Amino acid sequence: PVEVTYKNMRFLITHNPTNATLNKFIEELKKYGVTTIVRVCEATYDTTLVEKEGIHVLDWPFDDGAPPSNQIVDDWLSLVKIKFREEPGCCIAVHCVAGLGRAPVLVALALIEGGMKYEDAVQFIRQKRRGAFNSKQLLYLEKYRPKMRLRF
Amino acid sequence: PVEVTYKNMRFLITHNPTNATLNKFIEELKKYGVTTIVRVCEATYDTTLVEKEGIHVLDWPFDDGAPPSNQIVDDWLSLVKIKFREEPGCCIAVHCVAGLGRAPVLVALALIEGGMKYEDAVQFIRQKRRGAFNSKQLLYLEKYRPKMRLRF
Repeated sequence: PVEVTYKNMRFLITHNPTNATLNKFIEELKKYGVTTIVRVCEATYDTTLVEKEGIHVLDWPFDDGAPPSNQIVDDWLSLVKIKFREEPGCCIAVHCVAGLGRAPVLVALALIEGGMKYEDAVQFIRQKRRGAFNSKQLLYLEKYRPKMRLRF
Repeated sequence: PVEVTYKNMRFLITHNPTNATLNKFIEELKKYGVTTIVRVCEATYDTTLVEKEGIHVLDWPFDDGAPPSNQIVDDWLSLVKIKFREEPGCCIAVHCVAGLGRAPVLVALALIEGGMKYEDAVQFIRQKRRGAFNSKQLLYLEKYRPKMRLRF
């Protein structure tokens, strides 16, 4: 459970909960004040229970070692533009399945789009994950050209 | 003759010289300390005379109301990355023909690539030109996604 924050954004990168640890997972997400959870991997748990706690779940999966399309980058980036202005001091959670995987990839994106050079972003995240990002993914982030349309 | 500077960059936006005002044009460019002149429009003057004063002339023309390709954006952007580090406090000149035209477009690019939002850049330039940029061009700058690979 790595937490990273920059400017007015604050993300939580967690592990896919088990069908049996789902009640605590909530209890925790609630603690960190997360109001949204984006699953960039396979979905393996009934969310009706999570949604009932006011924590909407988004499913924008994208193949590992494969850049998260363009539709996802847009929606995600836009989700960040709104959510944090919309609900001050809240947290957005992102998770995969085998553990982190590519979650970091979208948070890196928010950071870069947030005016951070890609390396700056990658380093800022490894500060908390250390094993985050693999060679294929680093390449992605390197060639990424930010829209730079997030005001602060 | 509009001069604009940001960080360690300093550009001069001039009018295409006449075959008869070429000697003074030089005398002036020399004053502003320009070491390069990029012609984004038609070429209408023998440069052998300019080159003899150590002022190399580049011809990267690009159609008006049409984005300056990608090869030009790259070379220009790269010319900026080098020249100013290469020769501290120097000036880069850019000109069209009927007057300004799209010169401003590349300087805007250097500014944005220099960490300025497009509007910030456009405003910063209008401060000195006021009539710079037309509707088609503004659109260009708006959709431009900077590489953000210029260190300062």
